[PDB]
Amino acid sequence: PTSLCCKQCQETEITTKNEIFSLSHETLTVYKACNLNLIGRPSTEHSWFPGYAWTVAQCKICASHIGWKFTATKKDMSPQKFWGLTRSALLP
Amino acid sequence: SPTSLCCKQCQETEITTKNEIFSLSHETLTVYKACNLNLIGRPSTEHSWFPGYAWTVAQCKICASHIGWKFTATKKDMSPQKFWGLTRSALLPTIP
Amino acid sequence: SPTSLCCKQCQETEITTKNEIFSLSVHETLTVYKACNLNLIGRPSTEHSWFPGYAWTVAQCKICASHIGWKFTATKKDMSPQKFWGLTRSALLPTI
Ligand SMILES: Cn1c(=O)n([C@H]2CCC(=O)NC2=O)c2ccccc21
Ligand SMILES: Cn1c(=O)n([C@H]2CCC(=O)NC2=O)c2ccccc21
Ligand SMILES: Cn1c(=O)n([C@H]2CCC(=O)NC2=O)c2ccccc21
Ligand SMILES: [Zn+2]
Ligand SMILES: [Zn+2]
Ligand SMILES: [Zn+2]
Repeated sequence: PTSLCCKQCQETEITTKNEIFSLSHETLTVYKACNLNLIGRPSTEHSWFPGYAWTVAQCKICASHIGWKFTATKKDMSPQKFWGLTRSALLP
Repeated sequence: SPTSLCCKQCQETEITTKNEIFSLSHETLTVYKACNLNLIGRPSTEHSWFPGYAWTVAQCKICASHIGWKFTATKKDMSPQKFWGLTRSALLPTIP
Repeated sequence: SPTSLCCKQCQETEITTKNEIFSLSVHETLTVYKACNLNLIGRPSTEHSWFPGYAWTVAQCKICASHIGWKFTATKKDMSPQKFWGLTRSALLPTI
């Protein structure tokens, strides 16, 4: 079970286990994701990953809030972006 | 394990790996990342299979075989902003 | 399975995973599409680039400043990938 799908609509892939990495466990961090819509503008308010801003990411099919796009605030950081996804919002 | 997906024509050139496959919501494999491809021309939305993306022809850098297309998002709110759609028959699963 | 590739010096800091490895064309340098926990030092240079058409930028562990390798950035838009990491294999430790 490599595919990680939206738990709400069940059929929509958001990421795969192949994309998981460890920046430092409610929040999965992946390099890549799909089938997400970004809501609003980035914010640093209470960012869990200092030096990154977050943007709400919802399932493009059912609007379930799956997590956030994290965007680097400085060009010297790696990666420049990633996804922090709520593990309970994904199947498996 | 045949993890490496190589250009079937020149055989030696890796284009992607099974690690990069994803499922966008089928003759065409979609991967987040690929290598050893040259882009031909400028992006086009004409008859795009993935609405909201433009396509650019992608050929093997070694033998110029047409492997597939780079897909590039037309809007900032889409994820991913880019991916590759590769013709499955243009690739050889290689254990290396 | 040791999927995680960590900085050998500070041991606990993940830099990449085996999932991100690809083959551009050697023994010494691992090429991966994605990495984390690296700081870029200075500006890109093509001087003695091992990967013709790419510039290199020194990449050091953000925790202990160990020189792990380089960010490679494409000098032409038609190349794929547009960036990757070339990491000295001996600077990394396979971990969980
Ligand atoms: C409800 N809620 C939430 O889940 N966050 C996440 C957003 C992502 C992150 O990095 N850190 C947070 O605390 C909020 C941040 C500010 C205000 C309200 C917030
Ligand atoms: C020969 N040919 C082709 O293969 N396509 C692909 C390009 C990729 C895609 O998304 N959709 C297509 O129909 C064409 C699109 C327009 C005109 C001619 C085309
Ligand atoms: C000490 N040193 C080094 O390791 N390199 C690498 C940088 C990465 C690459 O592609 N090629 C190299 O020769 C140098 C390149 C120029 C001058 C001094 C260099
Ligand atoms: Zn959904
Ligand atoms: Zn070829
Ligand atoms: Zn370190």
